[PDB]
Order: sequence, then C-alpha cells, then structure tokens
Amino acid sequence: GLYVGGFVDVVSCPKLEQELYLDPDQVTDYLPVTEPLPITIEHLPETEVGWTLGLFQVSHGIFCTGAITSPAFLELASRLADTSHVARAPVKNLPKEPLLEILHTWLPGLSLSSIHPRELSQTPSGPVFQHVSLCALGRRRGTVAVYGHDAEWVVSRFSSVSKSERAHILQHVSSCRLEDLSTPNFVSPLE
Ligand SMILES: COc1ccc(Nc2cc(C(=O)O)ccc2NC(=O)c2cccc(CC3CCCCC3)n2)cc1
Ligand SMILES: COc1ccc(Nc2cc(C(=O)O)ccc2NC(=O)c2cccc(CC3CCCCC3)n2)cc1
Repeated sequence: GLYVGGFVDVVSCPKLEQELYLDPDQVTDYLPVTEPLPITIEHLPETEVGWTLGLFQVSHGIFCTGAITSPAFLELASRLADTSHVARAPVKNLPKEPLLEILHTWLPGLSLSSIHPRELSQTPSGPVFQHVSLCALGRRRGTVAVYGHDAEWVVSRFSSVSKSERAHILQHVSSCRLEDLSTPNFVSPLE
C-alpha cells in the first residue's frame, strides 16, 4: 500500500454545469474529516483505489492524506511503472521509484467533492463530502500530489505545511487501522 498527500481543489461535481470550484472557506466549518472517504479516479464511483486518512484545514489550504490500498490498482500500476514505455514517457529518465514518479505525474491533482454551497449555509442534513479523487485534468490551485511508502515522508515533502501541522496530520494517520478498511472496488480495465 502507498500513501498519498496533497492540497485539494474543492469541487461540487455539478450535473448541469461543467464544474464549480468552491472557495475553501465555504467548507472549513465541516473540517476536519476524520472518517474514511472513498478515493476514486476522476470522480468515477466504480474506480475506488483507497480511502482518505484525514482532511485538515492548515494555513495554506485543505490538506488530504490517503491510503492507496486496492490490490488490482497497485499491482497494475506497479507493473506499468516497470514495463510501460507510455507510462514512463512523461517522467524523468530512470527514476529510483518509478511507481511513485508515475502516479505523481499522471495523477497530480487531488479534488474533494462537496455538496453544493447553497446547502453549505447551512445545517446540512447528511454528509458534506462524498469522496476524494485523483485527477489528471481540472487542477486550479498550486501544488501537486505526492505518493510514497511512508506517510511522514509524504507530508514532509510539503514545505508549506509546518512541523506542528504535520504532527497533527500524522497523529490522525497513525490512529487509522488500515487493515479494517474494506477493499476498494477498482477493477483492472484490462479485465
Ligand atoms: C493503474 O493503471 C490504470 C490504467 C488505466 C486506468 N483507467 C483507464 C481505463 C480505460 C478503459 O476503461 O477503457 C481507458 C483508459 C484509462 N486510463 C487513462 O486513460 C488514464 C489517463 C490519465 C491517468 C490515468 C491513471 C493511470 C495512468 C497510468 C499510471 C497509473 C495511473 N489513466 C486506470 C488505472
Ligand atoms: C482499457 O483497456 C486498457 C488497455 C491498456 C491499458 N494500459 C496499459 C497496459 C499495458 C500492458 O498490459 O502491458 C501497457 C501499457 C498500458 N498503458 C499505460 O501504460 C498507460 C499509461 C497512461 C495512460 C494510459 C491510457 C492508455 C489507454 C488508451 C490508449 C492510450 C493510452 N495508459 C489500460 C487499459
């Protein structure tokens, strides 16, 4: 299993409009998120690859850490990172950690899916957030996602996240029993 970490765009995934990007201040009252949310690809519910391990308001935005736990996803991505010329083409030559480099460049955006802001003000009936997605398109804010084998290393890549903020994030990550999370539903698109 891998960890992912990054700042999210906050998005409502509207049916009619093409996209709505929320100001983070519109949702910070519902933070932190300390229960697992599905992590999917490009907001597709049949592409669960793992589970969030916390969403926290820090000084420079809303930071998410997550676990990529899907066996079919990790095995496929790991095989492509070692053998696929296409996957490696946008990456620097001969990376020490090809799987981490490939995810970093192909899935650089984290997006947090929220209810519409009209609901956000206020007293929503049920959960404010539906999922976090790894995205290839549609990034607005700065910073990109970091993938790694150890959460502390992932979070400490972000120079804009302070030592106190990182310790707070890492406390929540450590309190999560990875074994207890159900298997995400990702299926290998080759099957
Ligand atoms: C782990 O490997 C994969 C391979 C393909 C998919 N999805 C997919 C599906 C189907 C299908 O259904 O027909 C067709 C195309 C697919 N994927 C893309 O066009 C694409 C574009 C940008 C980023 C990614 C994420 C992936 C890229 C490779 C490194 C691991 C991360 N995928 C998802 C995961
Ligand atoms: C839906 O069916 C498929 C077919 C092939 C793959 N991927 C794959 C496989 C194998 C294999 O097996 O050895 C080797 C390389 C593969 N693909 C990638 O490394 C890669 C990386 C980034 C994005 C994509 C999307 C890809 C899908 C549509 C054509 C254009 C670009 N693919 C993924 C899904």
